[PDB]
Amino acid sequence: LRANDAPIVLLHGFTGWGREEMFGFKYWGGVRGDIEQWLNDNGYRTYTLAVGPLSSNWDRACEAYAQLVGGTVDYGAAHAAKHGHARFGRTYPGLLPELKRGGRIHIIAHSQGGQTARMLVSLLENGSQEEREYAKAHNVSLSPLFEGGHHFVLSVTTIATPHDGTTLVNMVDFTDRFFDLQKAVLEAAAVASNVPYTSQVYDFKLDQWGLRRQPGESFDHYFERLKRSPVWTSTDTARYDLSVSGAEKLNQWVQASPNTYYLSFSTERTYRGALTGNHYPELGMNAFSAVVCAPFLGSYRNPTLGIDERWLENDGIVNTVSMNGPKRGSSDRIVPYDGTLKKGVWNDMGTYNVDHLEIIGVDPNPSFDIRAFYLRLAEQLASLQP
Ligand SMILES: [Ca+2]
Ligand SMILES: [Cl-]
Ligand code: NA
Ligand SMILES: [Zn+2]
Repeated sequence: LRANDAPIVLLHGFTGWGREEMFGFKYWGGVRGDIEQWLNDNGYRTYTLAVGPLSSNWDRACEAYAQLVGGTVDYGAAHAAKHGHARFGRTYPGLLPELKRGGRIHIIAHSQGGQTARMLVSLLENGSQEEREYAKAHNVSLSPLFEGGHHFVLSVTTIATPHDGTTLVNMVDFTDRFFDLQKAVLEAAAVASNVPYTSQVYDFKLDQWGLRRQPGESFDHYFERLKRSPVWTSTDTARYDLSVSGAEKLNQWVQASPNTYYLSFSTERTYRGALTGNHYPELGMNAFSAVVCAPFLGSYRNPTLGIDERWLENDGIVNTVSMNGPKRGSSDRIVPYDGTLKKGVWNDMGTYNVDHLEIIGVDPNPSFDIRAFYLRLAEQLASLQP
């Protein structure tokens, strides 16, 4: 039974783009359809966010905040100074200015979207003491985001999120394989990587870094520059936050708010081998993961640095163990779902036999009823007591 009227907001991972980008092929639904549209049509009011795919969680959290309330992205004077990029990004009209007046949202996030969402809550609740002190000391203005004592997220749901990172980052030639993954996603959207499109197609939103695909430049050639740029080589990146190491550092300061419900969905798409119990990709796993990513994830161990057999089950991109909520460096509490959702803790909603891209429809999986999945989820979120 419906207990709240908060709209849902969709948030992508280290790939992702707006409803007008990719010629309208949806990150949220890919080849199966349009998930925002299903939810709207069933009376669950839903919006989509689009933030820097490769950018740091912090950056994406600041971009999400401006996209929601309205205004110019403000990364924080201290952060901008420390990392070497613009303080101010683009300007948004604001999807939900009512959040300034007591409105709230449910955030549904995929992949690294799940770190960004947790970071947005943490920033709203506590702000950033570093940003507050720096503003005072240098006599510059301060984004309300960094003050603290704000609240507008009623729930965060995460789907296949690397809360404790993914070992994929430790692969040899991770750099080249990761950009090949970006190319494989362009291909699923029927977009070539060797064509210098004059339309934008896929905006990496790297205003703060001063980076933009050039006239006459293809995605192949762009990515070769990106690989060599600060959005790939600095610690202020999705790359850094995605590693077991960065993820743990994030968990050190991004904690669960007592005022927000947390829901986690875990994914797996592998089988256990008969030799040493390595994991291998199942049939139907998206081809790029099955060939390039899954063998690595299902066999890479580091008994010193925590990584043992529990890490081998994966969804083709993320270790399944990483997904039920943050554990390394975290004091958040994770409880199995028991039929009542509780505020302030991770309600682990179970593991689904779906891969990283299938769960958002970017790869087909006809045995997966993705429409029922996301409708069932909208209905549980609509039942949450405010
Ligand atoms: Ca498939
Ligand atoms: Cl450039
Ligand atoms: Na992604
Ligand atoms: Zn930054």
